[PDB]
Amino acid sequence: EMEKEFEQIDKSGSWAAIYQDIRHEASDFPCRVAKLPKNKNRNRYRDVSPFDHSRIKLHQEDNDYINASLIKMEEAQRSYILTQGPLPNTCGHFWEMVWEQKSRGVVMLNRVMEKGSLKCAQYWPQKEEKEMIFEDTNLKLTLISEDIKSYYTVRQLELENLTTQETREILHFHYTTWPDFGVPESPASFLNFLFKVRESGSLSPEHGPVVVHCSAGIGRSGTFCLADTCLLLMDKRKDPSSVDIKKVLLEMRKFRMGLIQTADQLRFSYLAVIEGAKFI
Repeated sequence: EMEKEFEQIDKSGSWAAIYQDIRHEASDFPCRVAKLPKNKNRNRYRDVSPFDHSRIKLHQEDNDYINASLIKMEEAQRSYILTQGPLPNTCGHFWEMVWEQKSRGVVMLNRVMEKGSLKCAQYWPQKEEKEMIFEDTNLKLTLISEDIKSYYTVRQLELENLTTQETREILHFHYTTWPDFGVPESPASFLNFLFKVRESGSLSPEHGPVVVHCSAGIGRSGTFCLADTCLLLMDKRKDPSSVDIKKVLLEMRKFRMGLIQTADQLRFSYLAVIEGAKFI
């Protein structure tokens, strides 16, 4: 298994080296649209910019820009949209994207406040009776139910396109225990959370791609997708030992920057895949 590789990297303390190597080999593509003056206020400071070739376009004539990328994993037959935590002025854009992309699930891998600082806008309603209206994109969002568990919360939301009165159910999967510094000691809670997302149907082909976000510039989202894709490929290939997390990561990195932002995150991703594969 990659477990053999894992222990060998651990032994030589070569996480930094391996991570730097991946960093160096990773794709570099233009983000010209992201860099336009008119979009300055649509980008979260210290977050990555989306590549032009894989950016998600809002269906609007005047400004189609959102900081979001489509990661399309051909062999695994999974797609994910990775995006930044919504800003005060982009929550309407965010939910417009969810509507337009026919997503069923949103996966949030950070708390609204971390390290005493705000990491994203409060972009969903916190009480059933106090819905949100995003006037710029003409959408209404209602909290339908909320189940708080020790390591994550799941919410049912209702998203209404106010133009057509069509309504959809969106599931919000909120992982609430990622530590302020470093990575989780054990991948167990993170894997359980991934399994809860899968069990919901939010990652499945009958729906648009899941929308995943965390904090600015510090990964997490990439770990979630990388883990999910590696595990799927192990189940599908004739030779599961052939699945190389480093190769899967480099393929995903063709679609967005800043998946895996530290050696520790790389290590944690291997740990989640090893433990998850044992479970599956």
